[PDB]
Amino acid sequence: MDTTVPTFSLAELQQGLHQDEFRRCLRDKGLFYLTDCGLTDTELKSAKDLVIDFFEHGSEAEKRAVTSPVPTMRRGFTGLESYSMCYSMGTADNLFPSGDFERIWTQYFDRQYTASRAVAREVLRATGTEPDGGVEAFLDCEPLLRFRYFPQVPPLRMAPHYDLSMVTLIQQTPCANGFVSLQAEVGGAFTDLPYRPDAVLVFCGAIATLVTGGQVKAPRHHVAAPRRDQIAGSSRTSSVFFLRPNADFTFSVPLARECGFDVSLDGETATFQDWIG
Ligand SMILES: [Fe+3]
Repeated sequence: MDTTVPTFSLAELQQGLHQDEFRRCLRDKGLFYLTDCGLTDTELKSAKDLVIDFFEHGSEAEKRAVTSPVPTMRRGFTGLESYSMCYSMGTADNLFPSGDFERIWTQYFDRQYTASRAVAREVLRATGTEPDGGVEAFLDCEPLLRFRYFPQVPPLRMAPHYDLSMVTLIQQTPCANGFVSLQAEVGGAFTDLPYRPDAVLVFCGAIATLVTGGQVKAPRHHVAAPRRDQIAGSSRTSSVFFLRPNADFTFSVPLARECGFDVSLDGETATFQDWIG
């Protein structure tokens, strides 16, 4: 029935406003747009410009030195070869082309990490939730940022997934031609998730569901390639920041499958580590 995605100001939520609507939204949709949270369009454009500058003008030997060694370990570039190029970062072990790149992207990652902790902190407070060990130890974690860029201009459809994250924050730049790759299931339909001025998009992931004892939905979503007719003017970017728990974070396996999550393992409990390793 209900297929819209709400918008909230983070400062207002922190200010105690809109408590009932926020709780409903988490339980029933697990996704929303967010303003006033310490992220800006301008910070995104600059980070984006630098990486595109490198894509276009970095030499062959420079490009190889920052290309990721093994895709398992998720750092450096992919697809620079001179669909899409990709740049990934974590809290350490990062690969940078230059000093200014390192500074701008370190700052961008820090702000994004900070915005994500603040959002997660709000999700836990609205569901009256205290993870074991405390909120702060839990949010001081092992996050990952992935920035994708689709150049071509100025195919297999994959199945919707949920994210293996406490929270995921998504910023994007729009397509000239109006095309929207990001879609989620809300109330039984597939809804578009476009660029919205001065808003970051937020998804709750499975970890949010687990940590709140089922009070938050993790929405299924997929990103779609353009069809042949909608290729002209389909260049775009996204920045995706996964707030992932520490490897030693633990959960009840009754609970996990009871929520509908493919779990290989068995027993009373497990870690996040073995749930992907
Ligand atoms: Fe995803």
